[PDB]
Amino acid sequence: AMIDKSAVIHPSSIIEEGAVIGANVRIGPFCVIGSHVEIGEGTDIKSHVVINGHTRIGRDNQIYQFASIGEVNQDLKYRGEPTQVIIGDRNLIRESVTIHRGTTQGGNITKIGNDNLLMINTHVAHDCIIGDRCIIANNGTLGGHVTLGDYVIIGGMSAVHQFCQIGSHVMVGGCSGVAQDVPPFVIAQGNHATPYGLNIEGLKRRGFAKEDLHAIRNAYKILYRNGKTLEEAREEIAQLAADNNNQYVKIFSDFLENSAKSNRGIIR
Amino acid sequence: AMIDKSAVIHPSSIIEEGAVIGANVRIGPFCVIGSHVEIGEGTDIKSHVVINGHTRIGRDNQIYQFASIGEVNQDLKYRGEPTQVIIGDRNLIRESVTIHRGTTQGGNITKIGNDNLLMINTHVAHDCIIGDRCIIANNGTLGGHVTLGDYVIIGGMSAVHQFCQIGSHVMVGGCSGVAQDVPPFVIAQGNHATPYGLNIEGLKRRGFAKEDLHAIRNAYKILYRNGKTLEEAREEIAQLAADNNNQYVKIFSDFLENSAKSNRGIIR
Amino acid sequence: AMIDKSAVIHPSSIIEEGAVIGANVRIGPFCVIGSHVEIGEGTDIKSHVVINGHTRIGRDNQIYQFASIGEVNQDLKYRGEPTQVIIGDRNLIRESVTIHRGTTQGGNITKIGNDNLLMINTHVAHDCIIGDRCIIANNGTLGGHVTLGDYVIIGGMSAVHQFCQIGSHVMVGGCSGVAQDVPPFVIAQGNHATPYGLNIEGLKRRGFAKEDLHAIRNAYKILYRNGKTLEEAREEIAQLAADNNNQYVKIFSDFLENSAKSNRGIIR
Ligand SMILES: O=[P-]([O-])[O-]
Repeated sequence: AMIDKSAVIHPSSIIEEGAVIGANVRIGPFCVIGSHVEIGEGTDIKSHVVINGHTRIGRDNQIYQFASIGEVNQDLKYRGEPTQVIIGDRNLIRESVTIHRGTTQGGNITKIGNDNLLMINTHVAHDCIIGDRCIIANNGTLGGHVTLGDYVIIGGMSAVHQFCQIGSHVMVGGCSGVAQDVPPFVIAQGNHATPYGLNIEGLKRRGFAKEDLHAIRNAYKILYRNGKTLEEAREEIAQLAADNNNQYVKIFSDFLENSAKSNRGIIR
Repeated sequence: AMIDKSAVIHPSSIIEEGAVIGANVRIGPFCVIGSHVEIGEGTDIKSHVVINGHTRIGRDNQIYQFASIGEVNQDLKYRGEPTQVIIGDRNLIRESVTIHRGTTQGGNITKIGNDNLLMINTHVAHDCIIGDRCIIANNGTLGGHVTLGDYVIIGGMSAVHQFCQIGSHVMVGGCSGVAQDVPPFVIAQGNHATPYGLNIEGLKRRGFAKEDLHAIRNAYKILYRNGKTLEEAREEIAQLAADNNNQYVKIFSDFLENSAKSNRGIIR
Repeated sequence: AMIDKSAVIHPSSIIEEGAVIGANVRIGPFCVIGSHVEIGEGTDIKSHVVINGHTRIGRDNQIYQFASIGEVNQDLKYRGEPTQVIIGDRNLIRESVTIHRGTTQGGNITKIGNDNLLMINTHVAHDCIIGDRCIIANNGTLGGHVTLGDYVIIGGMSAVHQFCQIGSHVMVGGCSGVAQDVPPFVIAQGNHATPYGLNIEGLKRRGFAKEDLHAIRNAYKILYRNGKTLEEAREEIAQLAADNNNQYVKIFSDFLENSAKSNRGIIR
């Protein structure tokens, strides 16, 4: 009925009545799909996969064996509310990845964008927000309410503490504990993680203009290397966004203005 | 015969003859339950769960997908003896948790008390002892013969080496390696882990009176921050428990006396 | 039919036409075995195991539940070529281990020898080579193209960066990140991992004579404890193996010469 006739579902799998399976979807054996799951066109699901909850999965995703998507979260305040997982298009979700449903107190939604790679045993906790083209290496873990920007790389066996915000194009080294906000374009390394410079080797593969590197490093220099306080290093970078009007300096500025709304602070 | 009438087992799951299944038990699809397994009343077991060995599971437990309970341990000295896993009541056992059976050389039993939370990918090795109301965050690992007191918190991606004793109300930070014994009420962080004062945030969360806090803190000053040796600190703390009859100073000295029977020592 | 008649396969498992299964093989329920898999005599495969790709498994292996062997690797330059996994005899492959197929760019093969122990959640990436009698503790991770000699120990929650070479009889401590090559017989620990003398307990457990220990201790001092550059020590170490003809100094020397053909260097 609600299963598209072009979908290929292995007979051994259990598809709960009410699940929406799009065109050209493939589902392997020994899967369990909940009655509120929606799976977009072209998505490929291997064997031994569990998908439940109010979960929306987009187009052309690949979900490998022993993955768990949309499951009850690990927050002790969750009370069975119809919270959601929302996954975009063309994501790679490897073996034993866990993506838990959100909480009402945290915004109701755990959200993942497009073109992401979640390696083996990646955990995405309740109410996380992952942008586009991110990579979380093996055993990576995001705490509750964690926000990732675009083109973020989380190294292997690294954890981001709850509520922390990771700016776009950040690289977190392997075996690193992130306990504060990480401004965009910077390398985070250590336990707890500290700024290790800019992600220059990564920004160059993205195709950044040479004099856009200098504008970004100026904001990094003002924030970390000029010996100024948070508010004073924030006034200067915000002034550069209006005088020189560099799109990356404004992004680097927008992050610090949003991090000022909370008592987390930034890594230093 | 041994399966209660009110239990609901999914027809795809495999239950060997001899498995004792209590009332109001729910077993999801694609499970394997061994012939020497006992499931207490009200326990909920999701899909894709493996439970074998001589395993006793109490009441109102929740065991999520891809968990393994009672399986052959990773000790090379084990030779197939009918050793046991014992799990208490109201435990939350999340995805991909492994709980292995004991060894005859270690005491024959891997034991877990009540009201514990074992997060995703938690490992409990052979002959471990876990008390009540403990929390092991994602990827936490207990080596063989490890003992956890009550209300212990092990941070994410942390490891307790074999035979080590973790006192009650201890908080182990994330990505920390515990190599020696941790006295009760203490925060331990690092690899190898070192003490960082009292777990004041946990104690005030559990309704500790202000007099009990200053009593425990004084016992901490005697142990670490007074220059007195381990033998001298044990003498004074034992004299405090006998004179003042404080229930938590007693727990503090008792741990030190039991740790004195071994050569590991305490963290410092 | 290439399934041997003495093999015992649970009817719920999916054995695709083309899989070759030797005599006395046992396969538990809910397994998926691909059409290009070969399984050798006496090998025990528990439940919920996925084995696919062009994968040859030797004799008397023990593969536990939720393991994945031969799956598409995480290298984003891979393009579905028929690459291989080769696993030797008498290996212990614990729960949720992942072993990925090779890449055409890196030698086409992921290879594992005999008598190895891969503990829970071990990851063996594409094109890795593991020798004999190695132990990888819980949550250990080998990046792409990593080589392990014989009798190697990787501590729990430790990661070996891609292309790095680990010499024989090395013990990598728990929660360590190996970013360069590790000469044989060396204890490596830290993040990044640095050398801390010889694996004396490992060598003595394997019956190393004291004359062998003194020669290895002597080769260690030349490389690390005499201020000699890499070119100097490598030439002097190669002179010791030619003169004294100590079989372990030669292994020590051969590793340094093979590592010199690359630019990763050695830990220090
Ligand atoms: O990096 P992991 O040992 O905390």
